[PDB]
Amino acid sequence: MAELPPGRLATTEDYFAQQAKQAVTPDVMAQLAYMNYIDFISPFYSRGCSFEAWELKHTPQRVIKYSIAFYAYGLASVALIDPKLRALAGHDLDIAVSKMKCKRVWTDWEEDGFGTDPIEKENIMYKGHLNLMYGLYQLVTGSRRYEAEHAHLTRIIHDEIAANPFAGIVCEPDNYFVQCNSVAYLSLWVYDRLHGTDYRAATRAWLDFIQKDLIDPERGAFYLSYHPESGAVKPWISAYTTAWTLAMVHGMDPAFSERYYPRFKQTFVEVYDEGRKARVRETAGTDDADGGVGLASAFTLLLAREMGDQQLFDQLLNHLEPPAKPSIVSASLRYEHPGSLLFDELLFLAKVHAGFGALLRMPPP
Amino acid sequence: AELPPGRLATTEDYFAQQAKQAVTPDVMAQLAYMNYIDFISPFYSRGCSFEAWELKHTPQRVIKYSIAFYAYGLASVALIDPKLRALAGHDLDIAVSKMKCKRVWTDWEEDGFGTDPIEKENIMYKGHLNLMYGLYQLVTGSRRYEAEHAHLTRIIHDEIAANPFAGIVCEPDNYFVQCNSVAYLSLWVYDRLHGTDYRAATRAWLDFIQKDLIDPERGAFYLSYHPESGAVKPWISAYTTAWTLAMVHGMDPAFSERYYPRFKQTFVEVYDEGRKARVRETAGTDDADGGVGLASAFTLLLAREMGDQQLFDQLLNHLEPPAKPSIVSASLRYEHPGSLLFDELLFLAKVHAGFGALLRMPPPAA
Amino acid sequence: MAELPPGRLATTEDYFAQQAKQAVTPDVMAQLAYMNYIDFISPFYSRGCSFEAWELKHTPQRVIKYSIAFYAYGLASVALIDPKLRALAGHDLDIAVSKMKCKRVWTDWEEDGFGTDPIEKENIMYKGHLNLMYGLYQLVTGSRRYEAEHAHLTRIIHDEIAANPFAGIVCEPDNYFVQCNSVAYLSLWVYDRLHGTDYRAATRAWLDFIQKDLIDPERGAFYLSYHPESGAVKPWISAYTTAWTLAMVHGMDPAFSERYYPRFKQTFVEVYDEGRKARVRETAGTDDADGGVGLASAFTLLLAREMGDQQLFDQLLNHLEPPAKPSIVSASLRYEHPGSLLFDELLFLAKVHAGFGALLRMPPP
Amino acid sequence: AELPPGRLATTEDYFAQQAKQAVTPDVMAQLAYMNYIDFISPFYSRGCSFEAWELKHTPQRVIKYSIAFYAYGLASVALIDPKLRALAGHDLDIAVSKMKCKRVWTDWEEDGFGTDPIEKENIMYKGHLNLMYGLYQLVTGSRRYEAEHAHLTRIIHDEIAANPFAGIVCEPDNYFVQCNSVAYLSLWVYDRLHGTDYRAATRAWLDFIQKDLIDPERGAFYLSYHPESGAVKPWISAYTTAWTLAMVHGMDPAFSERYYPRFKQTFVEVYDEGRKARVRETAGTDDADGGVGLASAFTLLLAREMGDQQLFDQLLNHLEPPAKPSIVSASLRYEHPGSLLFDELLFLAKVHAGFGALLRMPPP
Amino acid sequence: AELPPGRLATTEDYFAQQAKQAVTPDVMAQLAYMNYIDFISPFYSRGCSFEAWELKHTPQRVIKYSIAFYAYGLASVALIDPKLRALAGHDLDIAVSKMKCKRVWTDWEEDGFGTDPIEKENIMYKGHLNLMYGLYQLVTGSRRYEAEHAHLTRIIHDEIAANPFAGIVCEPDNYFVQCNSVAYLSLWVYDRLHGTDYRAATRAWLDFIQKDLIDPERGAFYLSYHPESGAVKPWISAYTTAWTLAMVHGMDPAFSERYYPRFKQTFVEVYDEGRKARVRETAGTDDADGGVGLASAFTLLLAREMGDQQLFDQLLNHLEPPAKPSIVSASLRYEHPGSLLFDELLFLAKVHAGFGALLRMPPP
Repeated sequence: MAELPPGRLATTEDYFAQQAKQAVTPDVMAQLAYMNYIDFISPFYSRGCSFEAWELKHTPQRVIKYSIAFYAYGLASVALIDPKLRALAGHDLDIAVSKMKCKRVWTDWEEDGFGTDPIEKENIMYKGHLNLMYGLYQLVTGSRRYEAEHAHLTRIIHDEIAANPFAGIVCEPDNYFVQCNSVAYLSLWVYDRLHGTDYRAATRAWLDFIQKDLIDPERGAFYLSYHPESGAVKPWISAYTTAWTLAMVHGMDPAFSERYYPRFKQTFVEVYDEGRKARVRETAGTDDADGGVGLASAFTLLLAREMGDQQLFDQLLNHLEPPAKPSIVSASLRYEHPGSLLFDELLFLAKVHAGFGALLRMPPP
Repeated sequence: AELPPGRLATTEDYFAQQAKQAVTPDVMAQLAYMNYIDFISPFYSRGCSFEAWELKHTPQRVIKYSIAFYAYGLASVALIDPKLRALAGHDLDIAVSKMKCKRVWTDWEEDGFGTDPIEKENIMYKGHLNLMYGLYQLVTGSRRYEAEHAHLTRIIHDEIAANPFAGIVCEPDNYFVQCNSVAYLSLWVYDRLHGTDYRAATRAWLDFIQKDLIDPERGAFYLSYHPESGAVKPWISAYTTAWTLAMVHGMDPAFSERYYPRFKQTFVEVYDEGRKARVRETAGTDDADGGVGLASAFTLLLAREMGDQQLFDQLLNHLEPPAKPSIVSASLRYEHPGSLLFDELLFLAKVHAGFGALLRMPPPAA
Repeated sequence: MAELPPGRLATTEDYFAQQAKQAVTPDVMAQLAYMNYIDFISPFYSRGCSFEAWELKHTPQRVIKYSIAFYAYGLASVALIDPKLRALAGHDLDIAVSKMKCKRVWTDWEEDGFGTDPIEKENIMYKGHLNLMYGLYQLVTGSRRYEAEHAHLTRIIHDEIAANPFAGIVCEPDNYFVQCNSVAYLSLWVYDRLHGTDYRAATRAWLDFIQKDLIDPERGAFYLSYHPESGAVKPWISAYTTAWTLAMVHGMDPAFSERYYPRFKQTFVEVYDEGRKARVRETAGTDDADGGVGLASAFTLLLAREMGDQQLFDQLLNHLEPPAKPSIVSASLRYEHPGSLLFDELLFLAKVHAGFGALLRMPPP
Repeated sequence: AELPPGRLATTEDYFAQQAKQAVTPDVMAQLAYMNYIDFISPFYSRGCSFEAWELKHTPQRVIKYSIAFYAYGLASVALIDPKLRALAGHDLDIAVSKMKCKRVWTDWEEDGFGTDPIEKENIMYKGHLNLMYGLYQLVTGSRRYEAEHAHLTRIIHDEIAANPFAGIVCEPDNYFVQCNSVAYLSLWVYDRLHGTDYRAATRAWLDFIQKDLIDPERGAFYLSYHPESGAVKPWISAYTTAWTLAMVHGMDPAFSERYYPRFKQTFVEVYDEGRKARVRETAGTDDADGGVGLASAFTLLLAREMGDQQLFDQLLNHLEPPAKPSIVSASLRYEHPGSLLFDELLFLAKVHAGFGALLRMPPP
Repeated sequence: AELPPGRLATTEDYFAQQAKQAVTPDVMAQLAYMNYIDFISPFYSRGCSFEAWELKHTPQRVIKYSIAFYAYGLASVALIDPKLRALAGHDLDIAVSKMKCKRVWTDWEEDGFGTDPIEKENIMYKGHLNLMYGLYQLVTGSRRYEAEHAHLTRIIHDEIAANPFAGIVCEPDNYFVQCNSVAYLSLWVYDRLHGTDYRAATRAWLDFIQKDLIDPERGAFYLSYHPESGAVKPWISAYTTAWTLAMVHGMDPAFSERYYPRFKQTFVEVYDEGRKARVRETAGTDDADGGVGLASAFTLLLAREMGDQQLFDQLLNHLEPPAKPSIVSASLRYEHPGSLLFDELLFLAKVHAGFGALLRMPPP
């Protein structure tokens, strides 16, 4: 739409036209100012192991790795939208990779008793994001700064997939999550684009595996998790799990996500306020929106963008953004009432997202 | 059945779960609380993370009992719905892993009783762990913990055999009948899995606890026994008795059937025109749920174990409505839990198939 | 007594008749339930170095040793009142002795810089109580569990008395308190009753010494303290000091305490409310009750019991107990407004106290 | 000549201090705050005691800037009143001592950048320290710190000469023109004391910062430069520009005179019938004093440096009255400081004799 | 003599204590506060326990001054009532023991000045300790601390003799006349006990402090002197002057008699129809008791030392009533202490026999 809805900073048409116009909207620029502007307390102020920005937002330790990654994913799309901001996006992605390696980000791995080395085995929730971030950094910048580490981590991931009886890698020992795997497989596509390798060949077996006990094909929704030791699949379907997984799979096998997307919307998406708004139920057998981790609507905003669904994108942003009370003060964006974890991260990402397939094809600098 | 005010499901519905091979929607919503949300759900991972217990303000000393009572409920879920048996098995694997984390047993070292929580005494911890090793193996058929199970069972057997009294202490010189009842039940479960006769020690135990440790006329156990002095604390305890009679009912049904009616006459107050009941913790008071505040919750478990639907209904009418349950996004929460171990013990009482039925759990499907 | 005064749990007559009836009053039983009943948080739950019960009452670290001792003194009288509770009293005294040895109880000695070993020398405020507790444990139980430690500590006390130029032992270096010595000398009488020794022979020289510069004979009151290095006697008389000292001396030399008791009462005791109540001034030259450490009235309740003064006992308990708002919930005693440190301890002790002389003569089990 | 509402002294009185060879009574009361009360005054002792900064709630990262800006004010006090020169010398000795305390530079180690705060990078710290070594020696004539001054000056010179860009980074890969301006000014002060030519590197620096780091039309520097990417953050910064133009004016007056009018057009909002002014931090906003909230305070310093009495008066009318100054027992306090570094930067702006005049400070 | 409103005892009653050989009931109640309650009274034990100071919220840096001022009062109690001399002796033994506890001197190490608080400098601590060693021995006749007294006296003598200025610094490069006055008085007390001539250094000190460190017309000392710069802080200080004149009166009575009237004209404000007085801390203010807030309390001590009953009465009428004294169970408490060291300095002023009379204390 071309009318600016109440409480919105920019029209859905304006977000979707950023790449064609080769310019980010003023509110996306103001988000980049929040990310970059103020000495010491802006999240992308320095490469150092300083986390003041996350302390001030009250980001739980366990969520910092996801905040960095989702910022990195948005920055990669900024590089594609405006050539003039590509160097800034490159710089922020360098900081994102540096910070991602700080102990504060991965310390949960050691503290839970799972090991002293966060990449050695398992922990795909951390090293999948890191591996995708190594790739996106190199696609944006053309820099080999992290290539040695990228080559190493890609091979650890490939070897661990090849050694497992199920297709993919666990997070915690004996905890398999389709959304964390989707990140790891996408990281192999990005490595292959940079290097001419075939690590992505493992994707087919993965897409076959997740379509057995891990999906409800009729509802177009993934079960919460799989636990190889017992073979248990948790018997609840998850909207945020499905929205995130379908978004990233759309970059590797578009037809897979196109098949399930309509069913996903029928299963979880509630349209309300005379068609102006939408909100997403987290699981089946409830009328409640945004239960569980409270991210169903925010990840569905990303999925709508990935699938080019302007009507659902507009409805979700009308639900999410106005109540959060955005303001631009000194050309910098802030939300008075962020409604969820990872709020400014996922709204930023959804506003700029060029598609995972378009990031794979990023032309060089 | 009529659904009483503030109740989620009828007593008829709870008692029919096993026959219908399905848990009630509120039991399913409790399993969602236990399993659903990343990082903060109690059964999210095997790791030594206790966020779920931090959020409920569980005292450190109570974490081991929370895990155990959840494990006991999960074992009945496995028996009720074969479709949830693999999930119950997975949760019990996590329960055993978490039970071994230092945060659970650290009180043993901090009180100055020793660095090894299994070596001797501390039956309050290792009794639960040993019963959980057994129930995990009954539900799953997995030998993951069998080496540790074989070891712990023999430490327990040896310590019983070496003591001049029948059983094992908690703290040095503190003997509790309820903590022993867990340890003896663990021997029955090991025997069912292995064809051994560790349970043969049970007769001598039942004889011992019926001397100075029970008031047979009131059907009630004294608080504790202290071998050094031979002192028995002169107060009878309802929560002690309800828990002990529930677990003994699985080993010697006649023992618990003998005392159950006297127990109810001694402690149970029926009120609100017969619709409700609440349990006095000791003699010589009108006050309900004194002491640790668990008399009513453990009596709800005993009522379920004894198949007493009328008392079960009365106790749940007392316990659940004021705690203000709600189901949000298919997950159960209580706004005002009335006691420690509240969601744990209401979960357990709602699903409990009987300790004898858990002993006889048929093996899993392939 | 016969009439139950307002806010009282039991008549004075009922407290004084406990031994004759061979039963504690229901409120004494409810105090024993507070002491024994609830898992982990009751003070006599376990032998371990756990002090939850004292944390919950906000007992200052320095006072924990006195709380344990005064509970132990009450438990010894319970053993004498009801043979059926003697085993329970024995068990609680075993716990009292175990806890008394925990570093949390004596840590003040090291932290003040006075030494790493709390029994080696001085510190009679700690080791006097411990030595009396060793003895009372053995009188109640017949157990030799602590006899090796009892034999050792008794000899350290005897040797330190014999080596000092003044009769007795200091607390802090150069701080002499008659009340702390009275505990040490009583411990020697208890050791002698158990062992047939004559350590108590040192008592006569002590009673001679304290009647010189340490007492005001006209007022029947002890000065606060004596300081051997300077020879200074603090020029203030102390009611709590005197009440405690006269109570324990009455068990060793009844005539000494009988001589001073009437003058003590004239000096410090204020009868009020038409003869129904009494409250005790802590020092001379004031109208104010219960100044200083605020224990004058509570220790005088103990002295009244020791001296068999039912009228003063009744008046003091009418002053102390009603405002503290006792209630019995689930057969366990609690005070909403304890008026002082060591409140439930000293009210328990005064209610059961059979006399220090009667504890010395406790028949075996 | 007329004292504006809520002001302690006229703009005329501040500008006349050096001619009259006396600080205004409120500047004297600021020096009393800095020196008077046992233990809690910021210049009480050389020791690594930071009570004064704890009481003002100074963030750890800002203590180094508070010390430096106090030191810069003390150097002008020395030039204004010969009778206070010995006191200014003493305070500058304490400023240098405290600047070396771990509490001041600990951020360098804790961020993971290294154990030695002088060795390389970190120009935000060692540029201020090097300028403070110089100003101490100019005021006092003392060689107390000369060995350290000679060493630090050579580290700075060598690091400039080794870099492919003109200057030195703060954090690794973070280049700030304002932090460099301090380092280069420190080389001019070392040269004045020693007859050396370290300042020769300034020309190449002024050429470099006029390429990608400035918008010449708006007279405004970009936030920062990042050598690894070559990225320049695409936002202009008023506090960055005001501080940089103030210090550059002492090295190349023409540079700052060229950009100053464009700077004012870009950022300065005159209000209240011409009586007041407040400074926007960046482009595309109406909001004053965004970001670190120091645009107006640094512009007060720039106005003083450029001899702009009208803008100085307007900014002080905006900054000082709402902060509610009072003098109690001849000591200045602000009830409502409007920013970090508030009493520091108002002190400095009130006394500032010009960076060029500090370079030419005659001996005692 | 009429008892003024809110007062515990008349000025006549305080001044008559020595003649009557009895402390007033309120001084006895202060001694009860100091000695009575187990564990929490300041003079309960020799141990390194500071509960009494925790309960009064005494800042760590002030504990050494609280102990010393209590000790100075206790020495006068010994002189007033022979019956309390042994109690005063006992309290002074505790004062010396506590003064040596790390909690009292830890600021020296934590500021980075050294691990040994007596070795050099730090006259603010070791001056008080040395005077306390002497007063303990005068009151008691005990040699308990003489070995340490002989040692510390020689460290002080040697450090004076090695310095180019007359006296010893506190913090490195911080010279305070009030802290020196304590050190020099300690040498007079050592000489009285031992027949030595350490006090011979006093004349050169009195000559030195009368140059740049005093305004002789106003009878007021400057805040501090800083040997490295030679700077004298340009503010005069009433509490600095009152304390220094009080202790100097014991060594050179004429010195303090010359400046006392000028001191009063400079700083003392008489108010409430002549019934009250309050002391301005510095020049160029109407505000009373600025800075550390002790001008009026130290002037109460100076009035007592100089035998000025009219000023003593006026100051105590200002200080004591608003602090709301009460005596509960024969022990003194103040609901609203108006300053640091409140009960300490009011106790000392009420008993103070004069520093000269303490020097001449006859043996037991």
